[PDB]
Amino acid sequence: QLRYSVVEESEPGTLVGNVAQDLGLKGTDLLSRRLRLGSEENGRYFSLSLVSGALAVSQKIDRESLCGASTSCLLPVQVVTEHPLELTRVEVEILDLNDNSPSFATPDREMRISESAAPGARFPLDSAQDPDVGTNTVSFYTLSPNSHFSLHVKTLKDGKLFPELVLEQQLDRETQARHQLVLTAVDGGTPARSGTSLISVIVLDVNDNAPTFQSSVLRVGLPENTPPGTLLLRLNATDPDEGTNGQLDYSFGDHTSETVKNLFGLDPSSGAIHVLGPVDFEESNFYEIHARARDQGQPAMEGHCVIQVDV
Ligand SMILES: *[C@@H]1O[C@H](CO[C@@H]2O[C@@H](C)[C@@H](O)[C@@H](O)[C@@H]2O)[C@@H](O)[C@H](O)[C@H]1NC(C)=O
Ligand SMILES: *[C@H]1O[C@H](CO)[C@@H](O)[C@H](O)[C@@H]1O
Ligand SMILES: *[C@H]1O[C@H](CO)[C@@H](O)[C@H](O)[C@@H]1O
Ligand SMILES: [Ca+2]
Ligand SMILES: [Ca+2]
Ligand SMILES: [Ca+2]
Ligand SMILES: [Ca+2]
Ligand SMILES: [Ca+2]
Ligand SMILES: [Ca+2]
Repeated sequence: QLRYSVVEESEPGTLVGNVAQDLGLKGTDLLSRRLRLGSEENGRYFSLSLVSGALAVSQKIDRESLCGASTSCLLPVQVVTEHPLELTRVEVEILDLNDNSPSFATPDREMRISESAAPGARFPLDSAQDPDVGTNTVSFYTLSPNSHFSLHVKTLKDGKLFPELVLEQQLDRETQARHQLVLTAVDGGTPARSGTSLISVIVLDVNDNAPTFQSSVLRVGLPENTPPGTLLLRLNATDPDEGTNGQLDYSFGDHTSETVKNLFGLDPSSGAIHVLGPVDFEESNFYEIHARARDQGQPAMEGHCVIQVDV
């Protein structure tokens, strides 16, 4: 019947269409036939003038509030003229404006990812929203430049987008236990509007390290008259892992000779090796002690140090 177009968020007084002209009403016709909007509801957003006969915007119109996520916003108004009483249907289309920015449910997102996460692992992300319609809604996502993750966007169901993290390289807590990424959602307007979500990846610890002694092989010498209680050497094994995965226990090799165990005694905690028995040149000119640094993680890791004792 009567179709006009008006831009969303237009200021009150904005022209929409000439009702009087498109109906054949000129001058006194507007009064004699009583030009009029249908009900009080029709005049909420519009006003029909008795002077110009033009349909204008009464109150600022928000397209998102009226039609929401509808494809086309068609606002029906009722124009009444008397003698003869004839009613005219007028459909005013509310053109969408790109005045809404992509929104996330939460400004920040935390992810607890294990250090043993294999490449190809997919981690879902919160989807953004843009109440605008057409190209003005969410178009694509971007992920801040990193060295471990990749961004993949899957469009499911009705064409809405669901972003997810794709692990490219294996994480390592020993290098950095945290990664901060910025998920940015962008719409397809000109100019484009965006919104962000701060993703902080927490790398959980995994026992992926074995204890390592300061030296692979140590050679020391003690006099023939070394008294009982004398410290030979204090072992030093390091483990970069967190918590119990980093704590270690010292011990001899499982097949260490009984002679060595009767002569020497190590403190499993401090790693201090003491000579406790007698030694001469005749018994043996040398002893080869096998040290071991057992981890406390599951599974347990271990390092090894061979100590050569000359006398
Ligand atoms: C124990 O060793 C710490 C680390 O030493 C380094 O790492 C080991 C695995 C070897 O490769 C060694 O050659 C390196 O220098 C030292 O930082 C630390 O001071 C040592 N002592 C104690 C009491 O921790
Ligand atoms: C999100 O991205 C848009 C362009 O895509 C920027 O204009 C905005 O400032 C924000 O960085
Ligand atoms: C997304 O990220 C931007 C920049 O990282 C922040 O400024 C914003 O508040 C949101 O957290
Ligand atoms: Ca709006
Ligand atoms: Ca809009
Ligand atoms: Ca938008
Ligand atoms: Ca690692
Ligand atoms: Ca680790
Ligand atoms: Ca370890």
